[PDB]
Amino acid sequence: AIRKKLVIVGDGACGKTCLLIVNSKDQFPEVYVPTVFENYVADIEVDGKQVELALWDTAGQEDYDRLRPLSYPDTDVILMCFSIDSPDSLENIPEKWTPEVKHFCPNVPIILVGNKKDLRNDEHTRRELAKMKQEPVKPEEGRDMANRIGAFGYMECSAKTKDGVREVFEMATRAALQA
Ligand SMILES: Nc1nc2c(ncn2[C@@H]2O[C@H](COP(=O)(O)OP(=O)(O)O)[C@@H](O)[C@H]2O)c(=O)[nH]1
Ligand SMILES: [Mg+2]
Repeated sequence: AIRKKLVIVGDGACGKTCLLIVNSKDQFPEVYVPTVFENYVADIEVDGKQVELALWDTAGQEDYDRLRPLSYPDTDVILMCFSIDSPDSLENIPEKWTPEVKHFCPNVPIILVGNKKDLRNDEHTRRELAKMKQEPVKPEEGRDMANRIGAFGYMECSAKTKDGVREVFEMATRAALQA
């Protein structure tokens, strides 16, 4: 099989680890979620090509901020994430994540991923955002951001319901294979 490396980045609590867990174990972690990952090589077949895709999870706060640059060498594809229930997390895409990834991973394809799509029509989420005069991120807003940052594409998923998860990783593998 062809060996490729994926790195996932984005604001704390935007659903990175749960996304990796759901693709790998086919089960949303209902109780315990480790800070990261670590060490899962996905077997993915796309367009008649068997790929081993190493999943490198990352985190924030002092220690994991310090360590995060060590994830970047020899990356073939980046999943850059925000949460659909967090306009703040989308704002950090151009402010923080894009400059960081462009510095360490020039020319590496980026898939921009909107996580927690299940929260888009969630009553509690709507109500909490409405008191801020905010609303969940719209798909067109995600797409606009992907265009702006020069991403390979924009995708949405819910780790919680599993919807769109398989497709995120299939598209990431296609990006890792090219060029
Ligand atoms: N509603 C919803 N919650 C999610 C989803 N994915 C993760 N979460 C929750 O979001 C929180 C952070 O998830 P985690 O994967 O640890 O985020 P990370 O810090 O980006 O790795 C946890 O409480 C998860 O249960 C999702 O798709 N939908
Ligand atoms: Mg995590």
